[PDB]
Amino acid sequence: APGPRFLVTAPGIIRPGGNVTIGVELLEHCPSQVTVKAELLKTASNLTVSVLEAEGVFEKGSFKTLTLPSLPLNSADEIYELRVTGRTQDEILFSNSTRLSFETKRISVFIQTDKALYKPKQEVKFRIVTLFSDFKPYKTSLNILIKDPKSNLIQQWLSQQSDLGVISKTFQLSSHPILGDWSIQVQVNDQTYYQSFQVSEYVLPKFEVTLQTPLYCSMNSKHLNGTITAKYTYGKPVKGDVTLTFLPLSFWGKKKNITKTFKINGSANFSFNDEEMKNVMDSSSSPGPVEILTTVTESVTGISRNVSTNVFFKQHDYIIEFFDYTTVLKPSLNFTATVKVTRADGNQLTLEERRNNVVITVTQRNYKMEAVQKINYTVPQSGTFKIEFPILEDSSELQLKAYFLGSKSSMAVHSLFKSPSKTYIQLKTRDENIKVGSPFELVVSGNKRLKELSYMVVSRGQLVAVGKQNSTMFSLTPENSWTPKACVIVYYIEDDGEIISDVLKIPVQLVFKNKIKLYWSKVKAEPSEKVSLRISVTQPDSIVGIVAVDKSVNLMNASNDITMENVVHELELYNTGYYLGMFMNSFAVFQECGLWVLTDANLTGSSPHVRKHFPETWIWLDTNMGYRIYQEFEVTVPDSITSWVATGFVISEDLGLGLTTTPVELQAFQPFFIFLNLPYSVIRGEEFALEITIFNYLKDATEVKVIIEKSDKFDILMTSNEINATGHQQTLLVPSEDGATVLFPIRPTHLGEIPITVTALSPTASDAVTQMILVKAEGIEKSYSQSILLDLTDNRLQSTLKTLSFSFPPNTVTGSERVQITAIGDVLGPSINGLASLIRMPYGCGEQNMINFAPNIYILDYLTKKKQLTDNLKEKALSFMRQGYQRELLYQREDGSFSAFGNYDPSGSTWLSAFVLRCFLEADPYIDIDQNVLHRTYTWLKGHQKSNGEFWDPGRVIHSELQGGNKSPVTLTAYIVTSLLGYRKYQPNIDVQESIHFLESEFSRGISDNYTLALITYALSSVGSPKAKEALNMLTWRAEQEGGMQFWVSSESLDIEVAAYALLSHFLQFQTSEGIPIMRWLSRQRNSLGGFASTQDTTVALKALSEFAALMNTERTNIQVTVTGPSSPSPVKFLIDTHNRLLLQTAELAVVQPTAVNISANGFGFAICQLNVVYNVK
Ligand SMILES: *[C@@H]1O[C@H](CO)[C@@H](O[C@@H]2O[C@H](CO)[C@@H](O)[C@H](O)[C@H]2NC(C)=O)[C@H](O)[C@H]1NC(C)=O
Ligand SMILES: *[C@@H]1O[C@H](CO)[C@@H](O[C@@H]2O[C@H](CO)[C@@H](O)[C@H](O)[C@H]2NC(C)=O)[C@H](O)[C@H]1NC(C)=O
Ligand SMILES: *[C@@H]1O[C@H](CO)[C@@H](O[C@@H]2O[C@H](CO)[C@@H](O)[C@H](O)[C@H]2NC(C)=O)[C@H](O)[C@H]1NC(C)=O
Ligand SMILES: *[C@@H]1O[C@H](CO)[C@@H](O[C@@H]2O[C@H](CO)[C@@H](O)[C@H](O)[C@H]2NC(C)=O)[C@H](O)[C@H]1NC(C)=O
Ligand SMILES: *[C@@H]1O[C@H](CO)[C@@H](O)[C@H](O)[C@H]1NC(C)=O
Ligand SMILES: *[C@@H]1O[C@H](CO)[C@@H](O)[C@H](O)[C@H]1NC(C)=O
Ligand SMILES: *[C@@H]1O[C@H](CO)[C@@H](O)[C@H](O)[C@H]1NC(C)=O
Ligand SMILES: *[C@@H]1O[C@H](CO)[C@@H](O)[C@H](O)[C@H]1NC(C)=O
Ligand SMILES: *[C@@H]1O[C@H](CO)[C@@H](O)[C@H](O)[C@H]1NC(C)=O
Ligand SMILES: *[C@@H]1O[C@H](CO)[C@@H](O)[C@H](O)[C@H]1NC(C)=O
Ligand SMILES: *[C@@H]1O[C@H](CO)[C@@H](O)[C@H](O)[C@H]1NC(C)=O
Repeated sequence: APGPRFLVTAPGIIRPGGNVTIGVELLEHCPSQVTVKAELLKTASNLTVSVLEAEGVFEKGSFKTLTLPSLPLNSADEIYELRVTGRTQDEILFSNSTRLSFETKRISVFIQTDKALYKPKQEVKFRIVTLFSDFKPYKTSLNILIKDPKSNLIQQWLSQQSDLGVISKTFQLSSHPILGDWSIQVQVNDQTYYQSFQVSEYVLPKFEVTLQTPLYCSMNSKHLNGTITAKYTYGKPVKGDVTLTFLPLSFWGKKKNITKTFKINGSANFSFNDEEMKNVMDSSSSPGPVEILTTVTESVTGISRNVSTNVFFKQHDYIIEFFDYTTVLKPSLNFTATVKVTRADGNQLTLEERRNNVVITVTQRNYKMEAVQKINYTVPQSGTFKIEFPILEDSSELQLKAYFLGSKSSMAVHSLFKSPSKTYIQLKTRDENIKVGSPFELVVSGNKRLKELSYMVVSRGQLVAVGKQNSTMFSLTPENSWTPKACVIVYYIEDDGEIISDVLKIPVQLVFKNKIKLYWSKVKAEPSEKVSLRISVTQPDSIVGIVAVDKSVNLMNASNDITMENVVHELELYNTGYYLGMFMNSFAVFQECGLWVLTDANLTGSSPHVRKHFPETWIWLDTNMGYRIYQEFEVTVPDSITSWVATGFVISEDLGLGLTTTPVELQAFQPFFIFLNLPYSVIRGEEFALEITIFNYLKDATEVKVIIEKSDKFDILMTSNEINATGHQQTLLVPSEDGATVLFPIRPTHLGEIPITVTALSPTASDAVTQMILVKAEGIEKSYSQSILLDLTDNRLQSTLKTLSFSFPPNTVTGSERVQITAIGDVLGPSINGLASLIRMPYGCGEQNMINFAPNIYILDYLTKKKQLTDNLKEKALSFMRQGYQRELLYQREDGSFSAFGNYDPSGSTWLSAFVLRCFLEADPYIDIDQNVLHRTYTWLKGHQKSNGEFWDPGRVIHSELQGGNKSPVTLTAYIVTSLLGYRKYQPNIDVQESIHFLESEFSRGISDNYTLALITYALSSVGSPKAKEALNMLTWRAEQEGGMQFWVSSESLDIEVAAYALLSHFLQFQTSEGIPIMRWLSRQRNSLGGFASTQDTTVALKALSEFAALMNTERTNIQVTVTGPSSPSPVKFLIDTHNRLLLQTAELAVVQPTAVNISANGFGFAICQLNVVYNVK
């Protein structure tokens, strides 16, 4: 019985925590019972170890799954092989294997902060939510790390435990923190996940602008219309002015723009006629998009808010758009498509235009004979209509062209399925919206009589369903693992053994089995009124996280909450990319979502309430329900006149994660209130005009007396009638449903936060508000920072005492002085995750071989000296060194010189041979380097030395940035001396004394250039010359120092070169404590771009960073730092061990003139203490 026997489909990817499910189908020509064993093998260091395995017995004519056990989540990117072996009772039947791609995303995490914009002296409250792939809660140990934009580790929590996946943590910011995008990192299992939140100086806006405009606009349209809605947070309309800039984005023309300035009361309509886009199509061939910018200024405060939208311009009045069409042509089957014909402005299509028929031209070409057919179709009321036309059997390319009233659309389908029997099937879906649990219908059509169909459903690179359907139409029920995109592959085998298949990719909308509903007790409430928030969940023993914030937090255009969009983005992150194969007849159709097939089937009169409490985050609740499905939490409404927006999430062990469908709003509003137009920061002594806006929303115009309370922290400039208080009260008239503004000149006289109490009294109502102004100090801000390294790596000494002093300038503004002291146990280095991307194959020419070779050596030396090198990366690294060493040894000539092309170039380069000697000398503890090659390079470099010691280059260097290091011969001598000066390991008799005398003479005449000076300093520090100290001192004199920063800026990569060379000069002269600002400059010049830029400064920078780590390579740290002195009445103690070695611990000291501290370190290791002084001058 010849024919097909088996068909085994296994996915080509593997993720940790996901079961590798394969599908086995046994056919008519196979025996009764076939035992299928699937093995997973890990290939490390040319050892293949069977990690996971499973076995099963399958019967003839049955389609079942063989499921492997789950991979552990601790695994990494190793070589994985899947081997499938199907056996009979006395003989094997198939035995094959493949490679598997690895995906690093194993679990889901959500970092929810209460807001994304934070003021200084605030508190960040956040939750870490750890879930599985099927959104069940995950219990694990993890680390939380909060860092500044300068990437110093400021806060950390080590080995926290998650109670049902939710971790609630808080973090108090400093008084003056580093402004910018702070980062929260979670190191769960072996993966780091990031979440950025901004810390800046901002004032919360009290209203929002929405701009309702059509997305498209026709050129033949007479008017472009739109609506502007400026609305307060508490729901009242905004009375103000609008400036409207209609600006074409044509870069060919000028900045011509229509401007329209008018008035707005809540909502306002605008329209532009053709005399307002007459400058627009003058400026624009095809027209580009235009920008409509709205600036609304509130007429009582002057606070302006601007929004912008983009409008695309279409040349025709109607747009004809297509969907629901197969991307692969199927011969002898009906092509179906759905057409939306809509107007440009988005309005409904009129009954007059419905009489015009859409002319659709089909063009089937055998790519060269073509068949062209024009069909007329009617248009419905909604404008969405389906077309269906047959396809001829020889058609290879289909061209569709639709015309309607001059509007044209066209596309072409070129992908043709080829079959020897010319038998094809088509799988189509009828439901536009597919959800989880709702069954959806599938229709299978074919040009011939169909056999028993077999369907396989694959989602997230995992085969999640199998089965056999005999009917040509069947219903399938999606599950939670099908999200977001599912492959339904429907196939059957003909009598000659040919597989006939179709693959349908469908988006599956995720529904949640767990539901959480939030209800306020009231829709509208007053401030300081007790309301109740009711939480209703689906299941008991659930943990509920509730956030309820100000609406202006949502109006800050930044949010870090857990919503449906983040869940959809994480589900799209679960989806992966796929690769290609050899495409026998349908294996591309199989591999459309990553499937690898094994088969043989192809062969042959009261005081007002004083409003003081103004928070931005009202409710930050983290509770456990226990036995309750609903709970009522009683809260007090704060004093902010706004709307409070509440959302939340629920986590249960049975159902998983659940989210609120809509945010629920509570309106905190009173009809008579006070608004203070305040900036964030005022300087002390400056007279600023406080703007008090009395908002009256009653039905009558009221005479309001505004009374500001006296304080000793500020002065009111204008006087009052009485002598008890100056500027005590003012009188004004506020209209009904409007606001009025009164100015008060205020001169603050004290630093810090100052309270202002404003009381508005009317015969109808009253209000009182107490608000904080942050008053800073006048003058110009200056910063000083001094760093001291305390070294305890030697076990002879145990206590080290150092002194740090600073004297203030005499023109310092009093009260502006701030003294901080930070202690760290280790420096911030390059991150290992990006540096693993910096290791590569040595390829190309010899200079390209060095470009792909040398940073691998210096990165391997750096993580060898930092003790963070994994074994697989190590074996890959030394494999790269061996192959790069062989590729560089291909380019060695007969005289020992090296070049880019080897023997093809006429003369070799001295600089490239020096680079060869330096890289091969560094690589010699790691790989085996032949000493005759190194001796030949010594003799060829020594043969190019003159009598004075000056060296000369007869060769050529192709690359610019390799030759960009200063072609003057003094740099050549210094580079060849610092490359030849590592050669003392083998023999120590190197006579470069004439060259050292030449470099000392070149230093003695006086150097203007700067890289050259750093190279002379490194050479003289390496030989231990007496002129090295003067050169390093004058190079430190040439350095720019600011903010604990020492660097060199060239007036014309080279800055990193001079910083690393002077750093190695400081290390070789035992001035380790002075290299710390340069080391911080090296730490800061690599944060935004991963590793180090280019290669030539990358090598020297990682050499200096590994040379620091080799000097302080003690893995045990137990350092106690005690800070005493006149500036500290209590001794400040920092404890540094191996866990908090990266923690930048900080402490604040009193202001004593002059500021002097004594820092005593006791223990073992090394520590760095930095004294920072911030002062304002006049
Ligand atoms: C866009 O706004 C303009 C505002 O002028 C509208 O033009 C007016 O339309 C009404 C109703 O047809 C006429 O009675 C007026 O005489 C028109 N005013 C003019 C031309 O200045 C226009 O209809 C609006 N278009 C849309 C699509 O809403
Ligand atoms: C719209 O165009 C006008 C010019 O027709 C711009 O007005 C000038 O703008 C510049 C830059 O702000 C000012 O320096 C001039 O004093 C303005 N003069 C006039 C005559 O208005 C206007 O700024 C444009 N609007 C936008 C937002 O692009
Ligand atoms: C070598 O680097 C130093 C920086 O340390 C350069 O000196 C700076 O020159 C600029 C531009 O005129 C000044 O604004 C700085 O004040 C200087 N800083 C210091 C620390 O002196 C110097 O110019 C560089 N040399 C060359 C040849 O580029
Ligand atoms: C801080 O360090 C200084 C310098 O070590 C200490 O200086 C003292 O100076 C007086 C001068 O008469 C000597 O008599 C002391 O013996 C010194 N003490 C030493 C050397 O430790 C100073 O006392 C230290 N104390 C504080 C808290 O500032
Ligand atoms: C893997 O199989 C086990 C065994 O039943 C099951 O509990 C687990 O949920 C499966 N995991 C996935 C991701 O399907
Ligand atoms: C299994 O491996 C062999 C050896 O390369 C190969 O010839 C064959 O095509 C593979 N597949 C099957 C189904 O035997
Ligand atoms: C703006 O146009 C809409 C659409 O007809 C209309 O309902 C609304 O009243 C208009 N607003 C103003 C202020 O004219
Ligand atoms: C609004 O205007 C200010 C001041 O020019 C500008 O800083 C801000 O970016 C603008 N915002 C928008 C959304 O255009
Ligand atoms: C294609 O559509 C026409 C018109 O409804 C119908 O007669 C024909 O049977 C269809 N063919 C297939 C294969 O569905
Ligand atoms: C479509 O309408 C045009 C114009 O009336 C006519 O010339 C053409 O023959 C029509 N085509 C069909 C298929 O009815
Ligand atoms: C599938 O349906 C056909 C048509 O009725 C029938 O002949 C065949 O036996 C069915 N196969 C199975 C396995 O039910």
